Amino acid sequence: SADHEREAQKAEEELQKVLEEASKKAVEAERGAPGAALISYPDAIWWSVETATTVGYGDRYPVTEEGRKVAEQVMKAGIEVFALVTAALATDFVRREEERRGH
Amino acid sequence: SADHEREAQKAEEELQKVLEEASKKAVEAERGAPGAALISYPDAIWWSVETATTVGYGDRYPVTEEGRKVAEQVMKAGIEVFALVTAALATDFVRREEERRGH
Amino acid sequence: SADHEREAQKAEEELQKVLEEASKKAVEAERGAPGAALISYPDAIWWSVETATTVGYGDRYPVTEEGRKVAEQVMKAGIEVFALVTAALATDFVRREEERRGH
Amino acid sequence: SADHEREAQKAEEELQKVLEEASKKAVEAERGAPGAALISYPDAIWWSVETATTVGYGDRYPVTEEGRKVAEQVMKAGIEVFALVTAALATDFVRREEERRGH
Repeated sequence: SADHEREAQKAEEELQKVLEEASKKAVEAERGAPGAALISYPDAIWWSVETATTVGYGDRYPVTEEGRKVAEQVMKAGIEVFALVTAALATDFVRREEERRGH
Repeated sequence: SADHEREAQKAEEELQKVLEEASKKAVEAERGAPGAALISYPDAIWWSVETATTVGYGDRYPVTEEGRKVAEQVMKAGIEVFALVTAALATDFVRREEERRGH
Repeated sequence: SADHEREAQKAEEELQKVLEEASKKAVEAERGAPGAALISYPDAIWWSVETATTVGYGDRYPVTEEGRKVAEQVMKAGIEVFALVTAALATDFVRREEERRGH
Repeated sequence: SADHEREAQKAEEELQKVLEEASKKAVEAERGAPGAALISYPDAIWWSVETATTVGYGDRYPVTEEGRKVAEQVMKAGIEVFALVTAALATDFVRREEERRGH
């Protein structure tokens, strides 16, 4: 991997760490909410997966008394990580010059 | 500290302003709309937060009488904000050149 | 104004064109297909809005007969338009170079 | 014919291949899971198509035994290919230099 590519890879790993925290706060961010739906720790992790990828299909979601920000904060983490990889995108075309002479 | 970083932070503040304004109109927009499902100022901001992210997740959703344009404005506002910050991400790759010099 | 702003602005108008065509085909694509729930002409236009800017909260759900491609194509068109302006977004930081010299 | 378009266009081709392979897994993955909703085979690709566009819309949703990773894999696959196109797009502002000269 390239220097810039390594940075993007590092950012991806950071997102995974957040999911672990999301899976937890998710259990508590429901146990005691009006109309709750996200219960159980084994299933709470799965919900965490479908959200950090900026894809809120639905399935399960936090209420209000459970700091709705629980999901918002987790999702935002993904935006920054997937947004940083840009440093590796703006260089995607730049290589065209190297490809010209095969540098 | 830099000059593009501050501009990016300012854009984030603008998004929050819209959400606050969205909550006001959002509630009023619903008042009179069928199947609104969205009412009350205290929960108006809650639905507004997911709207800016365009994620929506699956909490609520406006109707047609509430001038759907109400969401379109908020959803579009969020997308533009998370895009302008590119001014600080488009320079991420450029830093590689500065590192080469070591100054 | 920058030649990128005017170019990006033009792209926005192109997105609206698809919605107009989508508002129609959507009625027919849904009017006559099984499991359809779109129908209605004044309601079809409203659906053809938030869908373009992704979101997925079109407030509806097309089946298969309605040539899902009806919505798929609409959503994709938004990505191209929203992704095209990316050019104007890049030149964002580039302006910093001029700030250094104050030119 | 702009090498950037060839690379970007090529990425889209790989996206279609994933949907075909993923579609067969989605239906199979959904089978055997509790509360399965995606039991369709011919329409399995249809759901996969919207999945690659990272939207979900609101047609169907994977369970937990369907190795949610199945749906998650398609979403990431779409982001990579589309995100890569950022190359030709990021190079959009660069062309300004040629336009500035007039040839």
